[PDB]
Amino acid sequence: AVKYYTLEEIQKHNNSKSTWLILHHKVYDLTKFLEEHPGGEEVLREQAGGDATENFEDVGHSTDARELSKTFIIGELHPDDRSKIAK
Ligand code: HEM
Ligand SMILES: [Ca+2]
Ligand SMILES: [Ca+2]
Repeated sequence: AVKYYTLEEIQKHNNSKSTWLILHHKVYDLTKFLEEHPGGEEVLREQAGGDATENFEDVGHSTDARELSKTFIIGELHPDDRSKIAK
């Protein structure tokens, strides 16, 4: 039962009212979480509305962090956009 969002739509969620990003083709709503994120707000704000896979993977987030991330998944990138965005 995967819920899809287009890249066009995701790009709209780029601000303090609603911040989404993409990690490995999934869509995360970090609007609230970014106020708590141990890595700070601005790394996430810079990524809002787009893919942040590379950045996320480079840090070496802990297994508890990676598990926490799953709680913010709201859907996945629409199939029509999956050539634009690397998994
Ligand atoms: C939903 C996704 C995310 C969650 C739940 C999350 C969670 C956390 C947590 C709990 C830590 C503390 C260390 C650890 O446990 O690994 C952390 C640190 C960090 N995160 Fe994230 N993170 C997320 C996304 C990101 C993204 C997308 C970026 C980059 C654009 C990022 C950059 C950082 C950095 C730079 C730090 C290390 C801060 C330091 O101690 O210097 N995080 N994150
Ligand atoms: Ca805070
Ligand atoms: Ca703030």
